[PDB]
Amino acid sequence: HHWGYGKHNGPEHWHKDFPIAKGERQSPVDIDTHTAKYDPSLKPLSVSYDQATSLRILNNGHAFNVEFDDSQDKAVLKGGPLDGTYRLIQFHFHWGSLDGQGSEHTVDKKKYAAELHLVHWNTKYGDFGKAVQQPDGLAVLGIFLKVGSAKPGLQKVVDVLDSIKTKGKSADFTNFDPRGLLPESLDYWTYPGSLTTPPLLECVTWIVLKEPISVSSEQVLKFRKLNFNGEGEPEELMVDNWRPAQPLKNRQIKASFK
Ligand SMILES: [Zn+2]
Repeated sequence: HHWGYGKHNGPEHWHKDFPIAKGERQSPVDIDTHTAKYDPSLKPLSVSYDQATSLRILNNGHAFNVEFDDSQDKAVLKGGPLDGTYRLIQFHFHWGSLDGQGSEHTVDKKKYAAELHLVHWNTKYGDFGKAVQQPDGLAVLGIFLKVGSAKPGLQKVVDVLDSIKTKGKSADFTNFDPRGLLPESLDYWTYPGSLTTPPLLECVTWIVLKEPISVSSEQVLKFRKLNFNGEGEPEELMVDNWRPAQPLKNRQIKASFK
């Protein structure tokens, strides 16, 4: 027994093992575009992924992560509302069983087909494990996916999914360029929050891009063929691995654009 997205162990049950689930800065949240405050003091985002070194792709039972070498400042995120350098460690997605759901954050209550999270940790803390224990330890870049035209830069990920169908399976995944997953504009919303999966630590500075990227129905369909279960166990399709919106509470969402 453990946490998951089922009916008996889903998000509504998490608070029993992880009390922080009912915390003051939980994520995701609904972004109300008319309540969001334009902050002219926000600097443009600085994404430097030219030297990125991807290593592996893993199905961890609740999603699939594409891991990167974070032993040096290769792929970093700076600027925006951040102070210091944040290193890319991995990226993963959240998706639904239908195109009408899948994203964790919503915009004016609108749900997207999926949501991409590029996770980075503040280098002043030494390692990822120490970073999560700090209020400014992580910076997560969130990108919405809508169904439409295919995204060429996403196909390499899609094609390797059959090799990591079940929990615990991993595959060599080198030379992948995450720049192919970025939208044209880097306009964003930002607010203080947390990880959206246990341990739900409140150590994240969220940076959600306004512009979604388009992926084809065939691409997102291949995500839905993954399994929550491990090999040799009853097959449970990996779908609807998203946490619903949490109360905003004493927080303000800021926008880098008007
Ligand atoms: Zn995530």
